[PDB]
Amino acid sequence: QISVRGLAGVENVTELKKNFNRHLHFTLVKDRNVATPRDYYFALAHTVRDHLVGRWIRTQQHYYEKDPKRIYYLSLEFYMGRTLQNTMVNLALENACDEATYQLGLDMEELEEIEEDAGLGNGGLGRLAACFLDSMATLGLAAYGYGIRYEFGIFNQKICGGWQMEEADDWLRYGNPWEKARPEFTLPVHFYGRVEHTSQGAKWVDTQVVLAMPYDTPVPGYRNNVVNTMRLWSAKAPNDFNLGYIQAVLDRNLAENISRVLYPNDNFFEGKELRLKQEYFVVAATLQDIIRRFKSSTNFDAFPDKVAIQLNDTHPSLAIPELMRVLVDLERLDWDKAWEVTVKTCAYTNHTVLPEALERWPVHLLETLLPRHLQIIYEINQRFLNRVAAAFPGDVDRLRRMSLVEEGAVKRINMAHLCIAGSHAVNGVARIHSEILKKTIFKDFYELEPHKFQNKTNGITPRRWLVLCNPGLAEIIAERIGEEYISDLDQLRKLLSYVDDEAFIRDVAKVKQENKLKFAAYLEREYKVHINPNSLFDVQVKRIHEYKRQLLNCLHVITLYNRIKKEPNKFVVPRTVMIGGKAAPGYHMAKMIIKLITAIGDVVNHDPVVGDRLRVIFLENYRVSLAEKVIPAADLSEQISTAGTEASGTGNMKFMLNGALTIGTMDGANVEMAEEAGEENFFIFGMRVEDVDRLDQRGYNAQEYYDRIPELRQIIEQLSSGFFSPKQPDLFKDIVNMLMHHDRFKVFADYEEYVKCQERVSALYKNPREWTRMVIRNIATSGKFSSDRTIAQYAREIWGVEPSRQRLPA
Amino acid sequence: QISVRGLAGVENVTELKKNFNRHLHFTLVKDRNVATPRDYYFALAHTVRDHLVGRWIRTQQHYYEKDPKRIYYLSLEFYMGRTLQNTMVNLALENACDEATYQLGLDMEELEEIEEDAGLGNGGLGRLAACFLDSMATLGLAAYGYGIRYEFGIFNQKICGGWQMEEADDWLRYGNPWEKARPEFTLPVHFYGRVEHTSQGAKWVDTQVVLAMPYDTPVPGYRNNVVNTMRLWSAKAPNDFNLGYIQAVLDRNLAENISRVLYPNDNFFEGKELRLKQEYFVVAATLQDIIRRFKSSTNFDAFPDKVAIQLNDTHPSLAIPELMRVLVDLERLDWDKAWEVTVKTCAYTNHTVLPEALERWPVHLLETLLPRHLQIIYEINQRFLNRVAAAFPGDVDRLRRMSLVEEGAVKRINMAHLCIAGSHAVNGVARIHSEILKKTIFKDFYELEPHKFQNKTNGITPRRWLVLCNPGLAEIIAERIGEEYISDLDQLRKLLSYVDDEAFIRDVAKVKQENKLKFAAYLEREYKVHINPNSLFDVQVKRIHEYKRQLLNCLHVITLYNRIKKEPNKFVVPRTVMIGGKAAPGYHMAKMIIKLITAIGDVVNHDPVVGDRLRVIFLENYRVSLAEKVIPAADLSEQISTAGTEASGTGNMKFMLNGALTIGTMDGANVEMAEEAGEENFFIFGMRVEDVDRLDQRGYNAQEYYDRIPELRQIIEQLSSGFFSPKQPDLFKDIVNMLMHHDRFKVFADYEEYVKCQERVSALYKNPREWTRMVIRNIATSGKFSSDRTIAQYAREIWGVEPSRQRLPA
Ligand SMILES: N[C@@H]1[C@@H](O)[C@H](O)[C@@H](CO)O[C@H]1c1nc(-c2ccc3ccccc3c2)c[nH]1
Ligand SMILES: N[C@@H]1[C@@H](O)[C@H](O)[C@@H](CO)O[C@H]1c1nc(-c2ccc3ccccc3c2)c[nH]1
Ligand SMILES: N[C@@H]1[C@@H](O)[C@H](O)[C@@H](CO)O[C@H]1c1nc(-c2ccc3ccccc3c2)c[nH]1
Ligand SMILES: N[C@@H]1[C@@H](O)[C@H](O)[C@@H](CO)O[C@H]1c1nc(-c2ccc3ccccc3c2)c[nH]1
Ligand SMILES: *Cc1c(COP(=O)(O)O)cnc(C)c1O
Ligand SMILES: *Cc1c(COP(=O)(O)O)cnc(C)c1O
Repeated sequence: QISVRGLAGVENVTELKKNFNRHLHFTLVKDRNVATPRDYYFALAHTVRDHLVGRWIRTQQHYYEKDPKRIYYLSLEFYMGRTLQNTMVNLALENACDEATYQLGLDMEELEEIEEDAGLGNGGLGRLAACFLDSMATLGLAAYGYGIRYEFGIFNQKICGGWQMEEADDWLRYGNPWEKARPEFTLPVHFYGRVEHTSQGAKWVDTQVVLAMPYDTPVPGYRNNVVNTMRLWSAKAPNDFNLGYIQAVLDRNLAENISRVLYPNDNFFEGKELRLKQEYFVVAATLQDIIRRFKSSTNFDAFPDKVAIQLNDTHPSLAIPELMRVLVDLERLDWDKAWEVTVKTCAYTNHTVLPEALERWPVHLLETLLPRHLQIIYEINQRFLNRVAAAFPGDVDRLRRMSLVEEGAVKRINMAHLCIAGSHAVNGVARIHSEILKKTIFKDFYELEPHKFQNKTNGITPRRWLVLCNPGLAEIIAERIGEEYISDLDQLRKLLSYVDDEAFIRDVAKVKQENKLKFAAYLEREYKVHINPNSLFDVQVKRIHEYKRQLLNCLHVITLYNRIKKEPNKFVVPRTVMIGGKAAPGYHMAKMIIKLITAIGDVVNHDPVVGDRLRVIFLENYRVSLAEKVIPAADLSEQISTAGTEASGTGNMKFMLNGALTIGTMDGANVEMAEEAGEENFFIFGMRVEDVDRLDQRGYNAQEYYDRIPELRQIIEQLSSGFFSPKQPDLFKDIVNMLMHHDRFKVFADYEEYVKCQERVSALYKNPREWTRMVIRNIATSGKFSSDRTIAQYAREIWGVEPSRQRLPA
Repeated sequence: QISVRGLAGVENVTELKKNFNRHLHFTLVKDRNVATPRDYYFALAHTVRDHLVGRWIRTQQHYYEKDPKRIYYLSLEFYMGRTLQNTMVNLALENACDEATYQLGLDMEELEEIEEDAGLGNGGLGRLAACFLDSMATLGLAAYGYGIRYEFGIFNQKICGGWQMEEADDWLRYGNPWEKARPEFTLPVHFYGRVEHTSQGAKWVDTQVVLAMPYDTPVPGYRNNVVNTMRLWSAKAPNDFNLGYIQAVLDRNLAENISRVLYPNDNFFEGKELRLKQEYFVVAATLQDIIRRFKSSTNFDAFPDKVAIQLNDTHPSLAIPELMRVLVDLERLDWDKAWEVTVKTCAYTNHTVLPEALERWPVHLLETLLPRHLQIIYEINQRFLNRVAAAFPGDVDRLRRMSLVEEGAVKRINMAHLCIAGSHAVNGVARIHSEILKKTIFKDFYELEPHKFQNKTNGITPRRWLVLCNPGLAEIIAERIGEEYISDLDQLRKLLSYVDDEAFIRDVAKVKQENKLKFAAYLEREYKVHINPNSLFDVQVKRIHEYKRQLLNCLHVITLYNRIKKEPNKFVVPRTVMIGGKAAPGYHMAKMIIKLITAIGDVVNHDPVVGDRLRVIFLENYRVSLAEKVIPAADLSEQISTAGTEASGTGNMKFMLNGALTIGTMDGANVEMAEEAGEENFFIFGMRVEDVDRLDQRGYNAQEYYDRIPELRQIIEQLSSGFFSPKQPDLFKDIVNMLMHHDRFKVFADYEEYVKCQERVSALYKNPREWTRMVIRNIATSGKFSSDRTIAQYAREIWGVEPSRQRLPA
């Protein structure tokens, strides 16, 4: 049908049809009289998976023979989403599979909808890891992703009476056709025990053992025949575990709980023993695997020439002391040599400055669970602080600030400090964030070791986030500039020569309109909700958080409602305001925000004076598969975090690529997006980081804004008096109290500029030609935000390897 | 190589080789450079499984179209063993697969050894269910086996310091290629709650729900292209289960523990809540499946014409009140009609008379777990006792004895009484056992309803227990009488015409000798133990139990040892005494018996005066796969339970078929074996049932035997004084105390006759020609003990269906 989806040759289609019927019969044990759509999805998934196998085997053989430097990307989260379509795109099979299924009387798009998201992450951090795997494979790097195979991923969100309810995400119920269990490469992981000091070093003894069983998932590159591996560990009890009899067998669950469930907190640290077990589990199994693979090529001097370990935040930080443990206690290297190897091997990416998101583990937990690791951490600390004292003699406060060990009623280990000490490179994830790291929280470390600190601005893969989710847009671009941009996104700059081309303007607007109609129909079918597809689609999708300021969006929505009610016969640009995202189950204020959004909807959506001029929809169960539907449909992207709080953002980039304009603060990567597109093509508002600092120095007083802005005062009086909760008038008093007295994120301070900026958006939307021209200028300059660019920078500036666009033989 | 293993046609072999390589590549994702023997086993298993698929689909289609009466065999245990070889035998693929693997450079026998036993049973009862499935498929019956898919089957036994240690049987670790998950046919099962009485009947409300997810395993018939289904249920929590958040997800284990582990007690009742949950789980899921399938053909009058439910002992007895619950509470039938349907549908097989093995559930457990079922049981009881009172007016003691409810400090439900009341047929499992049921424990029930009581003597499948495990014997028989005996075992009678044939005599003895050499080599390789393969192989393999009298065997072994030490230069027929079997983990005396056996071995096997004239070996981890190796190698089968205690036995039959002679009491099926072979061709000894009763009436005094038999007194003095435990002289005092003062099984009473009978065995073994002639007379008359015979009797006399030997089209 469309060119970017590849060729549908007669031979190919015939072979796909025969293999589909083979899998239906032999693999699924069904005939066509009793097969359901789910059976047809599985038969297609098996058919496509068969095409990965030869390439996967050949890729791994090639790495064994060439012995390149291996890159190990360690993460507690990989937010993969669905695999079927991505696999077809990367192998150029989409049109052939479409034709083959069409000839069998099946709609492939319907089959695709049956697949479960692999939801093994919370949001941006996990999704970044997934985009990175795609880019590493596309760039020909010998890269492995290592994590945990959680039995339950991020919970499914249901909304009942306007409140979030959580349900277990039983994503493996029907099986996962994309993983291959490798029980033969099972490895032991140790916990508890005690340390004995002998004549020949320390020995960690009397430990409890849990087995780590790997499951491997293929990661195909874009049309290069490279297939890399994501290896996820699952916890198994040994067979003599606890071995009256029945109870001992049932108690195997205590060991196997390690891999049961993903902790569901985005950008928030909860110091629970089970989480620490998860972190050590992934690190200990992974490092044995790395060392095994290295020895199958005595001399650990070459280790950093053959291995890079990238730490995705501090969550796998125990890799540093574990590597030291293995090298010193088991391989018998002297400390200094082991440390040199460790530092040259490890690199740390920081993804946040919010203090509540930083990992600080109580010493008593480490003492009980990982006694040898605590000893090694103390030794690292003493040697590190000796260097600090020599560089800054007499600066006793600096010694306190830089210590890996934090004093207090409860002593804690600061894992970020451990990662900086033990890594040759430390990076932030957008320019402003990397600058903040050097000026504020890691200033002391930067002064000691300036060379370590880098920036690597985040990116997104244009395979999933353009070609897969928005084929109409991909195609109209391809008609003008060819297909090379899909793995060289900077070529989108060529689109600036079409900004005055009437046909291109029309086609861009047509694709957006089609995406909007398709999304409006999805809403009616799956959720019984009717929306005006001529309205401006104003979208804020991301995890629910005070710092992301969904509440600021709420204040604007109420402002618009109140203006309509005041002058009902005045024209206003119609909007559909969509907000979606999950709240962490224990985050009370985030749950109250969701309830407020639905409560605003209940009033606005049923007021006959408003009509279809304003609709407020809470998008339930926001996840990767829903992002793929809503982002191509959006007109306006809301990226409105308080300046200095969003390290990067990546949703922002997804919207830019897909033909939405952005309303945003100068925060995270929004700064760089505005620089690439031109500030004139971006709706910038609000305090900059410097303005926030100036307010903090004199003291934020929310009452001042309330006293000076009548429209704001009206909204607060409506919230307080029960206008949005008539049956429970005090329902929102915690929200009001927070905004008035302890708002860390200064919602009122950006209100006036936000409302004014939103009026400029509405003014531009009235002129569809100029709106669309601005869109073209955004899409055209989005190339910097490819994760291919990001990964090439990691490769050259951190890992010391060269990317390659060359194809392996098919 | 050998004819009974089928044809190895060039086309067939070529296709097997290509499909093997296809599975190695696409299914296992290995190439031949990194493949292990386990990978090669899996590639072969997938290759063979492919041949089952078309037949499985076509068989189930055929039952849908013809709509025959369906037979549902409900059991808590199915002791299947390995599947690969059995599948090849039943599809006539063994020689082709042998050739195909040989041409790939692989030894198929080595690959077969990699497969795990499916050990989902304890012993005889579970293995009987497995033989029955094989026979039902071979006889063309529309039969389904229903049970529980335990994650952990019967424990693996290790012997450490002569003591049994248990290890979890993690049989699913590497995957099970023979099951197909059917998550689409998942059904809810209810627990706890309470009963509300409304205008329109009782309602069971406020229940906890557990999901039952079926896994289907194919059951191929012998060369008839029939493939039946074994459906095993696995427990899953619903997704809103318990839905802080993390703990709620982890607590899903409470629901899923239902299918975690097989209770490891053979012929012993333990009244634990988890076991009751297991029993209800299997029954509730199964009955919904049965009713669904019946409705897809209002009128439950035809239910018993389309459905038979066979209860494998009382373990699935809750099927009776569950069927009543569904018909009365959900379908709204009147009680009397529902009861008529239930009785005509259900039949009960009793497998034991030992009082400790009978299920008697405390009322308080049923009250809490299954409140509606308890109400229905009380109503059944009241109506049943009303019939008793009308038939036997004034017989108040009979009312007490026959009640389903037992009075006491703790009220209990007698499940056997429930099964008799609710079934149209009740059978025992050997003639003597069925007679005992009518004269003793069910006498009252027999007097009320004589027509219900039947006998169905047990059997074994000659596919697994001759063709599979002893191909050499199968072949020499086939050379004389053809291949038809494999599904018509009565044809073995034709072998009586070869009892004087010198060539046949030689060939029978040669096969035994080859089996003995092969087993002696297995022992050296896997266990570092050397045995004389010219010695008489004296074998007792079965679960360890006081009633089975491994202790009587021990007394004979010590007797032989003491006789040798007394007259060391006298000739004795050399023996290797092998004893094997698992003890239930909580059964202290059974564990002490194992320790005694190994302790006897430690003395006997290292006494240089004994030499290789006597060896005592404890066979570790006795299971179905080990039975297949040791039984073909045995000369003497020990079947020495106290008369009246072994309901049938089936090991006895396996040994008869494989060319061992039997030393045994007149107990269970031994009686019928002796009748078929002639008493002159059997080594019968000991008390008959009547002699045991006469001893019980005057009182068993073990001291009398001790005082009168010097050889027995010497053994007891050796046990007591520490001769077999020099480091711990009192180690065996519990055994001595039991034998002298509270032996329920009268070991001393059969000692003298047992020793004398063993001397007759040794005398016959000295004359190999006459030994072998007696063997031929046993093999020749073993035909009655085919499970095909047993199943044809169930079919005609209980289920009302006709067996068929006709082939479905291939
Ligand atoms: N049998 C298991 C199932 O237990 C399950 O659905 C899953 C492993 O948990 O994958 C299945 C399985 N998958 C493969 C397989 C074969 C080829 C592959 C190629 C690419 C990616 C995955 C593959 C998995 C073999 N077995
Ligand atoms: N908020 C940033 C985004 O601004 C950023 O775009 C994204 C990818 O760099 O990483 C997100 C991020 N996520 C976390 C995060 C995720 C899970 C956690 C679990 C436990 C403790 C801390 C966690 C922090 C830290 N930073
Ligand atoms: N993928 C699962 C794995 O999760 C696992 O090894 C097992 C189900 O638990 O069987 C695998 C599986 N087996 C089949 C399959 C196909 C044809 C069959 C024919 C006969 C018997 C079993 C069959 C199983 C499909 N999937
Ligand atoms: N001992 C007999 C054998 O003599 C007989 O050959 C076999 C098959 O009929 O059934 C055995 C049998 N096994 C049980 C048994 C098995 C498991 C149990 C689990 C819980 C409670 C009672 C149980 C009884 C009862 N009877
Ligand atoms: C991209 C993405 C995120 C990150 O969005 P931000 O706006 O950067 O927080 C979160 N969740 C999902 C499902 C995503 O696809
Ligand atoms: C046949 C068999 C049994 C039953 O043997 P009995 O001697 O009848 O108790 C027990 N276990 C296994 C593994 C079997 O094959």
